[PDB]
Amino acid sequence: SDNKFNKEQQNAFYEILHLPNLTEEQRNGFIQSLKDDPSVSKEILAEAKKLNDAQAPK
Repeated sequence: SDNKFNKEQQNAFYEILHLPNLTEEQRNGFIQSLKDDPSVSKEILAEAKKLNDAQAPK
């Protein structure tokens, strides 16, 4: 039963929340996977960034 983040986790979690073209479903798909493997936070960010870029204008 956790109360608090970790220093790389909070960075990725804020950053994935900050993306506007991301869905209330998609967001959880990177965040949940971040709780699972925080060592790859950089690469989970790269997916959320890419999917926001897919759901942007042309």
